[PDB]
Amino acid sequence: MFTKRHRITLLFNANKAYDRQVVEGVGEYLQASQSEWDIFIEEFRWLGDGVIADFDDKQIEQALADVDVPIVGVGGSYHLAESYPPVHYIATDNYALVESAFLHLKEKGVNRFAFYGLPESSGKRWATEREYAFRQLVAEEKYRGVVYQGLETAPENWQHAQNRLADWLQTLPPQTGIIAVTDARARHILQVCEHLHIPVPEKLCVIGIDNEELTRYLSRVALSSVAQGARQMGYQAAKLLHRLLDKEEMPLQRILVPPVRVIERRSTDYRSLTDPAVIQAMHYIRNHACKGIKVDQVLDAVGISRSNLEKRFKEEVGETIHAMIHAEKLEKARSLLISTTLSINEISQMCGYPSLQYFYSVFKKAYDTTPKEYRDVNSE
Amino acid sequence: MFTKRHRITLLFNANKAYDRQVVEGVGEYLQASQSEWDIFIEEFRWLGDGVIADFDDKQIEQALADVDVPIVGVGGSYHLAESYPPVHYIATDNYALVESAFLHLKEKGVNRFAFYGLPESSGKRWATEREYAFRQLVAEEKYRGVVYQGLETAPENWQHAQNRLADWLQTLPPQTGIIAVTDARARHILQVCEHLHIPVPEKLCVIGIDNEELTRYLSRVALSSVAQGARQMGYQAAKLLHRLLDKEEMPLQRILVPPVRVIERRSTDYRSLTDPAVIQAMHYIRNHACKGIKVDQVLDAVGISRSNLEKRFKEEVGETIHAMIHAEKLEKARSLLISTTLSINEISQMCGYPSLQYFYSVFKKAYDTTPKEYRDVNSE
Repeated sequence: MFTKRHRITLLFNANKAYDRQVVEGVGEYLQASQSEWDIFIEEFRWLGDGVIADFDDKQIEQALADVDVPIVGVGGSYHLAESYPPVHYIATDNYALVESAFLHLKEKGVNRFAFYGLPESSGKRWATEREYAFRQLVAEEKYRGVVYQGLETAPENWQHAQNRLADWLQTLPPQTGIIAVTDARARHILQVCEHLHIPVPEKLCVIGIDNEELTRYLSRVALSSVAQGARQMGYQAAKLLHRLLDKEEMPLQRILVPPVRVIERRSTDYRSLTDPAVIQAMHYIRNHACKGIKVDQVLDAVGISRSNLEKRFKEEVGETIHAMIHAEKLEKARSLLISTTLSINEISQMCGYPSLQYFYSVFKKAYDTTPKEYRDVNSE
Repeated sequence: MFTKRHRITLLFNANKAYDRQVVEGVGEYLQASQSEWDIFIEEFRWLGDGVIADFDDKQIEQALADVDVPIVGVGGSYHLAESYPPVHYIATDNYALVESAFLHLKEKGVNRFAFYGLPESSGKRWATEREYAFRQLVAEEKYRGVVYQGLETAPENWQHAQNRLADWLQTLPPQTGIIAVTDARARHILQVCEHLHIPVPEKLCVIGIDNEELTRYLSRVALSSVAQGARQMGYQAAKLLHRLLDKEEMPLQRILVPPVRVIERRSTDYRSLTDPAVIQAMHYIRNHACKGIKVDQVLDAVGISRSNLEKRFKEEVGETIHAMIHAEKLEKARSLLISTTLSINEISQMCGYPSLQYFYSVFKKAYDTTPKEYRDVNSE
């Protein structure tokens, strides 16, 4: 009878989405097969009938290398085969990731790139493989690529890093594409740049991998990012693992999951703007948009009186004060709908808008629909 | 302008689906005002200006008692007023929760109610609270509910745990409602009930209060949960801390957050059917029928033969077996769109449809809609 219980345990964590995506994806292959699997989640650190784990962490790859029950390890690829642990390694393709955002920058505009990696002193080792991934693709362009090695995930001198890494930020040429190992590290940037008042994406561009939806939610700037194939990755692991239970003999398998898409956000909203009095001029429009902005400020904000400020912006991106105080005040509203569970009349208030109609009326004038039509529409 | 950027620190656990539900809820308020805050997610073992923390944890209190920076605790509700901690508290209203599930069962048909909850041990206070709530929700019913304190999620001797909840589980009358304090220990019910070959929701009906997105998939029996209000929790979590970074004149704050909706899945998709032969009949019809089995693989698991089992089928639904095989297997397929990261070509093959045209066919025989008109208009 259909009840061959296969008590399988999964070794991951819910901290990073990259993990929360993999296990959920196992639950994906679980429907397609309706197998009678007894799936457990026990791990800090008996075992069970079968396993699945995050082998990027050597800690679990070296201890479990004694049992032989069906184990399918997940993690990050290695262009260098011999750098692979003992077990069928179904992983994501580091290089496919880095190069994934890279093109994204070049697709929008960018011609100067820098990589914000990570100290070889952090347990993690994919950091590194994302560094060679970067190198190989940059050496084809014109402008070389600068690389930085931040601090511990969260060092003692929490504050020191905040200033040590910053120096680097000013050391790069303007309009750069700063790629970060993870959305975790690219955070450091979006926050320091917010401190050193370093317009983004105007002066520099930020971009990460993990795209984890928890962090990127909270900050002034939305962190544009790549989208690993984590779901698909943890879905493959369960299918291949099922093929290890029917006992297939197999040469250590190593398939590579291709990153999905690349969700685009503010952190990269580049528009090849090259005019100084227009640069800050813009970043400004953005920050204070839904705060109801006038001229006087706009002027000394880029640091240019009325005339000397007018004579300028008027030439480069074509869009009156009103033309841009609107779109950046609409975006701020479009964002507070699709990816931000809230209200519809509360958003018209904290976004500078008189009545509902005065909010709805101006919407259709741009999009052929309305708020309620859009709210659930492209929501996430 | 405003350059006063506070260094606000959020104290939560990125692992459980709850804390995260809140942390993002904060990043929700960071968006309504574009406040000058540097939110810092931390909580591993110096702080900052404003702080938020999971006060459901006792260690967190003795860890913060006596620091003066404004703290806003976030956690579960408490029946006893004196219960709540010395600091302000935006909390989830446990009562509202248990009660929301309650109604769902007080409506789906179930008259006899149960309750699987944590022991005393798990310092999880809210638990003792969600329990006490149950006690009050049942008293004025017909059949006294049940109060079973499990043991541990990851106990000392996991095996033995099986034993004991299998025991109590087998003590419950057919058609009981199991409201599990959490979507975490709620599964423990559905994975044991998978081993006792116990019908769900044919015999007993399960229901959790977390709406954990991780486990959702994992157990074939789509668990039905009480989607909380942890989002609206994180938004006032910040609205209060903001108002707090203004030395306002306010007494110790104690505001509860009721849950939004309750997602319905198999676990509670119970239908009044007391005819033993058709009870277990649908156990395969609703479990593995989506696979594609003979119209006889269905009359034996039940309790009888072919002519002697389908006999009282007209009693149940009104039709026979073949008059539900083309209005059920679809449902085991149509769901692979709503709560699964999958496609539609995949499912049409699984249930077996020469094309999407046929999948289109029996799609209008109950909902005049279409696969693509129901894939978007209803997804999520």
